[PDB]
Amino acid sequence: GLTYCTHASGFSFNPQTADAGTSMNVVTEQIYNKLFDIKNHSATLTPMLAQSYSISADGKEILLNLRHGVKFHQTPWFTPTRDFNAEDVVFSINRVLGHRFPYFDSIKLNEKIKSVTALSPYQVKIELFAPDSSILSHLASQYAIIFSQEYAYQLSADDNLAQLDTHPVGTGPYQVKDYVYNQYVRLVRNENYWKKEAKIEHIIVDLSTDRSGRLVKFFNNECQIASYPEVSQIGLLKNDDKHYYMQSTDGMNLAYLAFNFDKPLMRDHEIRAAISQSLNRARIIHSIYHNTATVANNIIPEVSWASTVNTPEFEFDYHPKIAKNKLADKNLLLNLWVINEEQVYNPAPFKMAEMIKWDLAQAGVKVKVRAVTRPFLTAQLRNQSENYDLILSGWLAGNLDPDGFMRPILSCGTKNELTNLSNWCNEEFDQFMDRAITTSHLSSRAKAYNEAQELVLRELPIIPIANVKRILVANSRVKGVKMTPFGSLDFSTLYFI
RNA sequence: CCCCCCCCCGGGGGGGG
RNA sequence: CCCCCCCCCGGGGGGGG
Ligand SMILES: [Ca+2]
Repeated sequence: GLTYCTHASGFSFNPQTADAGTSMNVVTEQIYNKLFDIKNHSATLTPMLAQSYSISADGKEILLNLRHGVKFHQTPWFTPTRDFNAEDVVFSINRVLGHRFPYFDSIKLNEKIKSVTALSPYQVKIELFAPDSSILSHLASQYAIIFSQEYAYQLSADDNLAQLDTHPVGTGPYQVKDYVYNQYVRLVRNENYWKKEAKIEHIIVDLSTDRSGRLVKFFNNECQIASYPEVSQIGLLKNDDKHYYMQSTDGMNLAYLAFNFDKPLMRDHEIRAAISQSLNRARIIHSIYHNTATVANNIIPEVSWASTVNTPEFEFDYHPKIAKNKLADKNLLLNLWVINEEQVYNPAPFKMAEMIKWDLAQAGVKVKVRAVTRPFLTAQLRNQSENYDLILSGWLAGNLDPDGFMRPILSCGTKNELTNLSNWCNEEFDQFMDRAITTSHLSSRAKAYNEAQELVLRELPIIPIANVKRILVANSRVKGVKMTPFGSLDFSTLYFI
């Protein structure tokens, strides 16, 4: 057995309905498979539930050839009577097309895909409205998990369709044995997996502790891997210890401040720029993240294939004297909302808020900080009653296609209320993004994404603060631990020496 | 039941990073 | 880590008894 300690914050057996950009979803990446995985900087598609695919010459039709012989989990709540096939893919993709899903609604997946049909039991046809170079990447994201149509059918007969997300059935290398809300998930190896079996038979995912206590549990041998350690407690760790080791990874893990474009005073570009210039972001990174983050003058991370070498100068970096000149006379009062949760991209949200409140005080701007819960925030956004000026947030992604993160955060939409906290709509921005998916040439796409990014850093609908590393500590008895920019920890490769 | 062919997985070996 | 080639095994599919 191995115990893996992580945060309970926004844990779910279903990321399609969870909040976008908050989690690598370590548990559901073990129990469900996708049609493809992307594992590398180059954006190679690894065949998973699809063995292969073709694209039509006009680029509007994709054929998925599904792997034969794949089994869904035999659990106490479900006995499958057929193998995975096209019906499962059609059910799964059709559900999110709507033929509330925050990620898919934020990318507007139903304005990309026209239909999804089974040509045969082992071949699916996707047709698009127009050529779209992003589609296969979205189907390789953590959100695009394939469910069991047979299970969903059985449950619909007796009304219990909610149980799809409470008692999971997947094709992945682990299955759910049992769990206790906010305490633990017990995983057991799938003995009928379609690829190399997981080496460790039993895995407990411990959710029951805050950052402080996770290293306590680790050194008291209550868990053998521990995610997202406290940052002051990394100072207590060494690299050359025989008994444990650390790993850390870059990726798409961004803390940022969004301006509410619904507030008339936030529309003034002079105000946003001066507010950006009031912030001592270097002080913030040093003081909150220590060494686990760098100041972010870019939306697109350097590990992304879309990243343009030459990180320029940010025109609105710390300059407290210019900020004070522009702001002091306006007698500004800003409401700053902070989400009261553990966040992969911000270890001390309130402490960061207070530092922002301080920096803006020096520029003569009064800030009232307001702690808020995810449920409260979610309700207000769904209800369009949100009345913040600033909100402190972030984005986490294992998918480094900018269509999968820049679009949810900043694109026009009516059904992107959970992800676009700026309430920002810019036609010029949206044209860059739409151009970026009309070609399959990486450099061509990158150019379009860099033009979009450059526009964002001029307009300042958000202020980027920090690119945050993901860290874990592992017990030296454990091998096969690979932390990567490109997804969650794969439990199936863990083993004991 | 058997025999071709295709495909996928796993394992072993050899060659090249 | 990976990628070819070979062998063995397992599974699926197609064709022929
Ligand atoms: Ca809104």
